[PDB]
Amino acid sequence: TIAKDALGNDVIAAEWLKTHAPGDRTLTQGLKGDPTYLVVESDKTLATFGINAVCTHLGCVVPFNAAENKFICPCHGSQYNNQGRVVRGPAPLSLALAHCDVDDGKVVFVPWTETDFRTGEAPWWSA
Ligand code: FES
Repeated sequence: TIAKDALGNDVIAAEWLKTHAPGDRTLTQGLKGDPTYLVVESDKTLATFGINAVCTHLGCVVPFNAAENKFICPCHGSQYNNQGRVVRGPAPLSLALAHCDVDDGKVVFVPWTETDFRTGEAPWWSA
């Protein structure tokens, strides 16, 4: 699915990288409309995966805390590292992933069913 920014515009990779500083984590509309983080890597390239921002506890949207490099849920305090791996409950699972690719200049999110690269476990979201 083509990623859309907060204003409803398709995310055009080359343009996104001009206005989003390296290390940036900004929410976009991802698979099934779920808020998904598009991340600009250290070397000024888009990360190859998107992080679904829907908390695994009750579904609040988790913001990124740049100071601590953690996504911290304002609803009940669940914490996740910078790759979305769960670090503190009540959420029992890591934030879901999506593959991030570019098609005809547009950023597209695609389902992630391969091994959860963060732990070696099968993705819990793809069954
Ligand atoms: S909805 Fe995220 S801590 Fe409960």
